[PDB]
Amino acid sequence: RPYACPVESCDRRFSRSDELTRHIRIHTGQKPFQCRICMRNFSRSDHLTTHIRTHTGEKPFACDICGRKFARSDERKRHTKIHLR
DNA sequence: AGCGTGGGCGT
DNA sequence: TACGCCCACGC
Ligand SMILES: [Zn+2]
Ligand SMILES: [Zn+2]
Ligand SMILES: [Zn+2]
Repeated sequence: RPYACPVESCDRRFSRSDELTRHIRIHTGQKPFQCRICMRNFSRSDHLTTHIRTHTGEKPFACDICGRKFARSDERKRHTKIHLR
């Protein structure tokens, strides 16, 4: 991990330079992406994409066992587990 | 439950 | 450099 965060209070290191640039945003407070609907700003594009689903009601991921739908894959993953117990 | 949000990393 | 995934933690 050749890329260390320069903020003295922080000590995060990364493998690629782009990971450092993305991380740096938590320190600069920069949020490049804005929701066309509610105007809220976000630090990342992928998080804006999933956030928008809260407005549209879009749920692309369904449970293979019960068919319950979710807006995010990690929500589906957390849910499928319950069918074990 | 619903969802913000950082980290890793393939491409 | 950027997108967009999985992943995971936190409330
Ligand atoms: Zn930092
Ligand atoms: Zn919004
Ligand atoms: Zn299910």
